[PDB]
Amino acid sequence: KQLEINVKSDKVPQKVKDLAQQQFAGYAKALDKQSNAKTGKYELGEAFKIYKFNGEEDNSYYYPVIKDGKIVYTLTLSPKNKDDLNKSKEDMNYSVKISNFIAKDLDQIKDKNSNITVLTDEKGFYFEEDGKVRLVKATPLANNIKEKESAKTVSPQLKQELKTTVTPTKVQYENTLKNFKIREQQFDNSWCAGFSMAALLNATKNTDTYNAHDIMRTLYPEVSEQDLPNCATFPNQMIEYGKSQGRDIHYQEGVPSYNQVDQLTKDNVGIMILAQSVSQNPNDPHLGHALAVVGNAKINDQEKLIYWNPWDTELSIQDADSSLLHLSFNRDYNWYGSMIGYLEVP
Repeated sequence: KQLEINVKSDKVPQKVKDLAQQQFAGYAKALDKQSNAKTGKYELGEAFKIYKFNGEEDNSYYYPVIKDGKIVYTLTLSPKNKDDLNKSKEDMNYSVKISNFIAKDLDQIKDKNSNITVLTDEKGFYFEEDGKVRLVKATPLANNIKEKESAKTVSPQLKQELKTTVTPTKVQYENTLKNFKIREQQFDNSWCAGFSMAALLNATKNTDTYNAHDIMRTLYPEVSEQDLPNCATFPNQMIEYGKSQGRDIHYQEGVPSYNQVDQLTKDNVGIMILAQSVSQNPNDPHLGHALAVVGNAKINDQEKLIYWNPWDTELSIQDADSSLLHLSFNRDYNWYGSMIGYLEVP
């Protein structure tokens, strides 16, 4: 008599099921280490799926990660690279990611005797409970910040397709920026770059004075406090700002190698991730979302990157050789380049 989640089908590709089973424990232990948490008995709940209000099914699989009975994390399996968005669910390669994605939200009602639908639109993720739709996680982007609230109504067509349910309850190496710490979260502005730089600068200079608001204020000293949340940041500005802060920021194309991240992290050099939706043109490096690299790790003998999405209150861990960041509205942002903040030269 526990919580159930509505889905089109409970079927999952054998390939995905095996991956999740093989890696959940390792990913959970690594993130607990990062979140300064005491280990425990980890278990994999049943995978649920997410939907757009129009009935379109999110291309990923979400597994609840349970620790001593409580849902603490979510293991996400998504298409690994661009090339995979063209293949089928059975043939594509999947990356494995762990984070606290709506874990708290599911945990609070895991024993409640009802059902929910996990939904998503351009502005975030929602839970539909007892006919009511409520926001569970916001994903502000430079493109939805100044847009009106989308129609929060569950299409009659989605309702026809949701034919079953699943139950969430049904069952060595780490290298990071020593001073990195999440001090602020982005939830009502499009300052992803600012949030990332503030955290990186605070980490590489071992201080806590940097914050997204002040950085944006420095870039646009003439914009009102009410239009500031809508202004976006750009490469040229990031570089120019870092300079004033004693850092020689350089743009580097592609995904940095596991080894480069390992070295730069040991040198106490920050790396900001630049990503853009794959819905746009690939040969047009334009800022879509920015994140902060925190370090690297090896789980079950595979290379991983540890990073922080400004929208989260905790870190995330994912295959180092994946170039796709799966966000809301079933969008996949490609990691096209990065901003590496080296030390100025004498």
